[PDB]
Amino acid sequence: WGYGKHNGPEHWHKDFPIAKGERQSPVDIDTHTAKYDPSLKPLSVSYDQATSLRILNNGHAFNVEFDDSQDKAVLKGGPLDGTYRLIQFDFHWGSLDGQGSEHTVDKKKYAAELHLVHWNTKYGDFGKAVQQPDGLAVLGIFLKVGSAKPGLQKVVDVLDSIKTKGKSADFTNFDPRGLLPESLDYWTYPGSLTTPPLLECVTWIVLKEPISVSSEQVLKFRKLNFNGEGEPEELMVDNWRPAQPLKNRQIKASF
Ligand SMILES: [Zn+2]
Repeated sequence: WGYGKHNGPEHWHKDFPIAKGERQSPVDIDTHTAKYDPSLKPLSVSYDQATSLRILNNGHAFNVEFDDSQDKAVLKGGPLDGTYRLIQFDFHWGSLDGQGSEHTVDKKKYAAELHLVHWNTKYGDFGKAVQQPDGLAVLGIFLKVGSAKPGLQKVVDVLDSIKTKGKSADFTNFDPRGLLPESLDYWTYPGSLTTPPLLECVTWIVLKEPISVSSEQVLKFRKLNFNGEGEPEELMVDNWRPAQPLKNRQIKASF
């Protein structure tokens, strides 16, 4: 599976039938339709004690992994019950600035989309959590092109080291707090992973307020390769999945 003409999103349902399931992601967030729910609590992001280990090019994107053996980087509050631990953060981007985000707002597509993945500690490991309906929590942050994101630069400079599929690099002392917007106002709804196996185990929390990145930051993302080293070069662009039918589900807003 991939993002090309022959193995793209429109073909995933042949290997992964859940692809056409009842609670697929991403979705188009309709702001006039999203319901303001007063019973939603503020988000609780505790990331001061986070411990990054590495960055890798898994052939469909780049992931920064964290030590999730203890409650070091955690998410709680919001629509969530219990503590969810930070395991990884990844991005989805386009060939152009006009596309890249997975989630959309009023049909508006952003330059890229950052996902912070967390798993419910009640289930013991990441692999058990993806077998559950309340198994994961993904924080979605929209990136727009304007000014540079200081906090983003350490990631930017290491992409050269992981250009191709299978590459990884030591990535310690990275502080995720540098990627967060000023506001934690959000939208929430029940969905799934945006890549195979599209397990319908996620509680989405999409931040209203996007982060701005400079043109040159996003440019380095586009220099990544889908392919493995020693193979024809396929730029890693448009690694995003198109909006899926809402189908009954309701999107709640914390504002
Ligand atoms: Zn993602």
